[PDB]
Amino acid sequence: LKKTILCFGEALIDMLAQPLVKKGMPRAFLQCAGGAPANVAVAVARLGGAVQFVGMLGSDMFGDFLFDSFAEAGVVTDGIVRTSTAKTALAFVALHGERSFSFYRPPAADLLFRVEHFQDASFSDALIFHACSNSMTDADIAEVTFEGMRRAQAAGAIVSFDLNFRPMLWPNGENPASRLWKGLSLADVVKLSSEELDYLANTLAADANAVIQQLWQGRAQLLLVTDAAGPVHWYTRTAGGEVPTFGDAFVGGMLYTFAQQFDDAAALIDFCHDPESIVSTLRFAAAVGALAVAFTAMPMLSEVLSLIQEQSE
Amino acid sequence: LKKTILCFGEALIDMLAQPLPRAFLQCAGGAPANVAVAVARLGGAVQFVGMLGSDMFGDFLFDSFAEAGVVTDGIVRTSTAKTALAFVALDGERSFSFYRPPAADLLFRVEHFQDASFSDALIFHACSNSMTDADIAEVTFEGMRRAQAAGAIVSFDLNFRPMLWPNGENPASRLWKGLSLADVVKLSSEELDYLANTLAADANAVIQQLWQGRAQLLLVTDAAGPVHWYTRTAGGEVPTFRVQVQDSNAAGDAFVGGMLYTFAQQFDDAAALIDFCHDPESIVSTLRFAAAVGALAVTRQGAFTAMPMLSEVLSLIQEQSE
Ligand SMILES: Nc1ncnc2c1ncn2[C@@H]1O[C@H](COP(=O)(O)OP(=O)(O)OP(=O)(O)O)[C@@H](O)[C@H]1O
Ligand SMILES: [K+]
Repeated sequence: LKKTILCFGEALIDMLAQPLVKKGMPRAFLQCAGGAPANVAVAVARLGGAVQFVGMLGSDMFGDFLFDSFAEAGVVTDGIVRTSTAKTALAFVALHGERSFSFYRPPAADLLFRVEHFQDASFSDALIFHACSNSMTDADIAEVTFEGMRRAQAAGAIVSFDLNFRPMLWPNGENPASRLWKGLSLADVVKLSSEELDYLANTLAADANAVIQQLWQGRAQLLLVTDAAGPVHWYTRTAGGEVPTFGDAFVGGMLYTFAQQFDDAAALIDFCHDPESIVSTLRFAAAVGALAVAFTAMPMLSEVLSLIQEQSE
Repeated sequence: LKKTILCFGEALIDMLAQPLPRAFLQCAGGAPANVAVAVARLGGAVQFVGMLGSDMFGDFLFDSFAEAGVVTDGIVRTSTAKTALAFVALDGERSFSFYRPPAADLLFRVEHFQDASFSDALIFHACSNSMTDADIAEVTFEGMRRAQAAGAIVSFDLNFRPMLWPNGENPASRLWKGLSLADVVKLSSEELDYLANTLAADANAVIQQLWQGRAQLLLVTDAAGPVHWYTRTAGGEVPTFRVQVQDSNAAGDAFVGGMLYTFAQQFDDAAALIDFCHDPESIVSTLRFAAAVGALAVTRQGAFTAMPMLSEVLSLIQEQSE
């Protein structure tokens, strides 16, 4: 319960296949820092927010790369633990028509983070605890995530859950629904894509409304549903609407702004009862989010400034 | 026709880290896989037997074998595990990071062997990397015993890579068992010492132990230094060729490739190996060719891609002869 954003989960290497300079030459793969909560933590640090990444990294070359990446971005690293038991996970993405994937996970270093690896100081100082479903791919890591979410709540931190459901990372022939819903019931703020909304609806053999109502049965106070290129839809236990604008980028902007606006977890409640604030804050989160990506700040800079001017006038 | 060379074991991807978003270059690899490609490049009948993942890397290895002329009928696939990856970088020593134990090649089982492979096989070649766990090790031993009974010469290149073995476990036992089952053994100077150490003795003790098994020929290597050969009746050393190293990767496998290739071309059957081991003139002639293949490989980058054709090997021998 303070001002720090605690991002928990997996950090891994994205290996991007490069187009063949073709013939005789071995094809190349480019190394890039990846992991859902991992990139959000980096985005927040870049925006200037106070953030810590909590998770396990392998003691290998890649683990070192990820650790350094966090340090350079300004992400606090003392919550990070290491292991030689498993290698840092790898996410290979290549191209006959589109994207092809190959994940070296499980096993993986990030899957081995255990409850004893959490430090009480991280929770006491966290204003927000953020997680994704990738740290729920096996029974052990899932429970670890759930306990982290409960500890966060108990400590007075706002619990944020960005589903980021990636089926390919889940065990063959198993149903993720159960863990996804448990995770959803422990979050104060939930972020979903329109596709995940329909997926959840199906798991219920009902509609989007049934999902939203199910959500309100747990801890959830705010639901954000992003789209293809459409507006962001927000929902609370008392209302709903859409955010006019001019995925992950958004999440970073959102956590950064929430940390800047809320003094505590109670502030979220007042926020949810104020559609005007909701709209203004999310529109801003979306805008400032682009900055986590010399450069042009236009037309956004002018758009944001003119709005504030009109509102003050 | 019983002239096929059967290379059994692992086929994996070597990911070569490039100097400074860091780039990694995809290269076909694996000890027995390298040998197979070397043999195929020379024009010999060869088949790679092992399991490849049902992933992008497995497809790359399958196609690379096919393009090189390696028969693929003995390859089996699995989606249970990914194709092994061997990351090679620096830190200024050549560092290593493997994505194995968990890997496709380790899941090959006795049931995957095909009688037709052993029926046409004149030679069965294997390495210690397919001995990194109890299950795969048993499969390798069985392949070796099956080959011998089917009338194929059993070739074993130790190719000991400690990093791939489980922590705390002593690989000595398995290594010695594989060694006792081979007709032809290839070791590095270092491996000879390692083996000498496991016996608390010297190189001679190791050699005498080998003669207690099936071994009829032992080759001990080292870089540009002459390779030494030993049979139960004599020993000698063959000078190498003088070349400019560009990439020593897969040098030893190329050497093995040239040697096995020559065995298959010259031997009518497995029994011919005995007469061969009793004829130093032939041994020196054959090892010269093998040394030539190894020399031409080290001057070319990669492994699968660094293998020479027969005309090129013979040219080097012709030129650097007189
Ligand atoms: N610098 C060199 N000059 C000439 N020939 C070489 C050189 N390096 C290797 N070779 C040839 O290749 C054979 C392969 O040998 P080396 O002793 O380096 O094998 P190794 O260390 O077992 O290989 P690997 O890296 O596959 O384990 C040599 O005996 C030799 O004939
Ligand atoms: K080479």
